[PDB]
Amino acid sequence: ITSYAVVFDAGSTGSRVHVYHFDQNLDLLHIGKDVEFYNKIQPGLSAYADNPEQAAKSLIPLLEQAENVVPEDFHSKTPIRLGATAGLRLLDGDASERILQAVRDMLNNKSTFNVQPDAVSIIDGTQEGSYLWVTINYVLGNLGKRFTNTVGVIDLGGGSVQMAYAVSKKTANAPKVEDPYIKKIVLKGKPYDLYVHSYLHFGREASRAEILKVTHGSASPCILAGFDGIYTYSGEEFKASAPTSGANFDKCKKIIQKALKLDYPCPYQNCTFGGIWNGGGGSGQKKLFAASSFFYLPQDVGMVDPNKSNLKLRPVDLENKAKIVCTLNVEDVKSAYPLLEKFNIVPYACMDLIYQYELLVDGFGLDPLQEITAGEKIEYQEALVDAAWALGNAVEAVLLLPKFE
Repeated sequence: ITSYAVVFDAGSTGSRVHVYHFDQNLDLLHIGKDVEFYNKIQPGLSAYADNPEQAAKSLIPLLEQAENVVPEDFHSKTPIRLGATAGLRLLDGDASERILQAVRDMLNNKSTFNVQPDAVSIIDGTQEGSYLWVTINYVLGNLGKRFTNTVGVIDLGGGSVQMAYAVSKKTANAPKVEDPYIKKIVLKGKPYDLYVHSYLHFGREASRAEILKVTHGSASPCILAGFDGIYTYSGEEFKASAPTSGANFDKCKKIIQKALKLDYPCPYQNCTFGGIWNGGGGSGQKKLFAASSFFYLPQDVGMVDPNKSNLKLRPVDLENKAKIVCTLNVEDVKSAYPLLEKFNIVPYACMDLIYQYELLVDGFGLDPLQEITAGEKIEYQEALVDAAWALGNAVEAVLLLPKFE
């Protein structure tokens, strides 16, 4: 009548386990007082790059907990899965493939759960965006509805940004091309054609390096007064110093437009930036959930009500915020916004706000008055679910079971 599913998320600093229990209608059942069992260990698999067998061993305590959570009669038919992050790739040689294989071996040797051939993998950009689309539209109860009533998702990660939303069977006329542009997925028996794209270099951290490259060795009006230093990304140094008059919303906005490559010639019917096909827009993209750094930034500059994990905002709200912050210096911003000081990113306050505004409006063609939801978590019943890939991955796994088909 019910099913469990176990999903590990192996991140750069830690590993996490998620256990879910789905009832016969594919609604989550509570486990204790939450809608999942969740626990984390540290460090991550990459701390063990030189010793694959130990990277797998790191996970065993999490595994044993998930084995205790799932009642023994359900173990054989419970799918277990691990998805590793961005950075694991950033390991030397085939350190990363050796780690993934040591994990498969450990799961097959030490777990009683159902290990499928595709159980352990790296979740690339478009896969992540597709899974988040499932996480979010599962939570909101949209799976099985016509694409036009689903919610598109945008995820501003560290290195990349993803956009994913559902389109018509016609639109899916999609150019040939690199990550393909359409991901076909059936959920609750309904086929969706999902437009998906991941933009390398345009995540929150990576974007600062694109921006500071435009001004090469010179001062940048995207940097606040009172900072005169260096930004390092992927081992490259980028001079980050304010001009003598400090940050300037206007000039920084122009630099950002340049950095986005808004003027890159469009080989398709329409484009966002960098020559990327926009997927055609339409109903599937009319309501939106923006995750990760689209929430962290508002959170850090006092836009989110205390102890909330999402908010409603219009892109103009980011622009209005930058208009003020871009007149402030580092001491002002540090004192106003301690979270930015925690994350060592005070100097970039003005840049990060213009970037998000420009990315949403000039880049993705959102109306600057259209409300969207930004969040790190989404409401499900009384609880909060991570606005990330794990749940959507579990949902997909379970929908493959002959019981739930």
